Amino acid sequence: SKEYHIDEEVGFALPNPQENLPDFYNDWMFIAKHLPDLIESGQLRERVEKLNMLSIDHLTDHKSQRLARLVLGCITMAYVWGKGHGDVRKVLPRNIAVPYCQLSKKLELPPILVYADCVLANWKKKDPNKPLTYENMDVLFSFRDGDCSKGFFLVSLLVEIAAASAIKVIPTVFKAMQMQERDTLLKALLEIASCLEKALQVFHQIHDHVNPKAFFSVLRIYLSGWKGNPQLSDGLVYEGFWEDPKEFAGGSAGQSSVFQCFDVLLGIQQTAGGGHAAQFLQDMRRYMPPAHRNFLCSLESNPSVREFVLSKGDAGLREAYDACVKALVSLRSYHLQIVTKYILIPASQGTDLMNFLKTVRSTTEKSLLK
Ligand code: HEM
Repeated sequence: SKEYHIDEEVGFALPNPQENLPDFYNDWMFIAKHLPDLIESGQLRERVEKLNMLSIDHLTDHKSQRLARLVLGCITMAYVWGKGHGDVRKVLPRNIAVPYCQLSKKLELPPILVYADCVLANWKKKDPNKPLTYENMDVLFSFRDGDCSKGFFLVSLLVEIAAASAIKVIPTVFKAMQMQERDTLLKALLEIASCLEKALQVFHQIHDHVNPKAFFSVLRIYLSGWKGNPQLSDGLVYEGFWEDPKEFAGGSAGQSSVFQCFDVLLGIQQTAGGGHAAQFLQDMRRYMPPAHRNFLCSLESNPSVREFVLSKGDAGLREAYDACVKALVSLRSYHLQIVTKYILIPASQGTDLMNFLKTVRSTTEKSLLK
């Protein structure tokens, strides 16, 4: 692990993310930092339009570029949707479009706000000597006041941090299988299940910080996109970069690499009963960071953990492997409960979504050995 950008402490999340772009981009930053004020007043769309075109050239390191994708990204979402009641912009101004697209090309993500932007790179610690807890963290950018962006973004991040405890054990799994050290392998699988159980309890926290009405009626809007959206049927026009409107999905609440990570480790094959499900999971990889998709691919290139357990007849190991599979099923199940609370109940003012989630979970539980 090194080419793949996975931190021992925070995993798929960006470690110690940059808070400030070069001053050359002060204009970008000003708008992104005032989205709450500037959206509520309707001054956002105007100011995005009075903006000069700045080169991406002074954004030299990875973090600077990731922060740009984040600021230019929020600005874009706020610009397209405005206050959220019909007045949509179908064309993004060149001066913000071309940099956003050029930066996206370099960083290999679609030009639309993505989970790697608004959750993984979107945090700082208040006090750096205190730990990584909600009471000691904060986000870099929010959209509108009372949008519960802090809660959703941070509680999501803290799950990613929790999951780092299980991801760090992955090399140990493979080393044990290579040097045929069966007890080290057994503790390893056992620690992964456990870390995933802590991961689950962390996910309980979402209720303490995210209000269902606020989420659905406010924040979900700036997270929403333009693939199959009746509001932007033909996509979005990135002025000056493509002449034709292009479609990209707004999927930030479903773009984490953590479930597919342990899909891949345990050799859970997500097509065994899945006409559409596999395509959808594979589309989600395209909205993950390139290193993170490279990682998942690299993982499948390792010798199968599952094949190894099934080829020993060791009851302790099967029991341990199942513990991990059970843990992934508990995450995906709790997750469903969250979608029911934060999407289904509020949408009562969809079911083809639920079955997709349900399909993905069942093949997972079906991948058990006992
Ligand atoms: C309010 C909180 C959440 C909501 C409303 C939510 C909603 C959704 C939705 C609607 C999808 C599938 C379709 C789409 O992309 O729009 C999805 C899938 C997914 N969500 Fe969430 N999610 C939430 C929290 C989380 C958290 C904290 C994580 C992980 C840190 C997560 C991980 C995933 C993953 C990995 C998928 C892909 C399906 C899979 O691999 O099983 N979600 N979620």
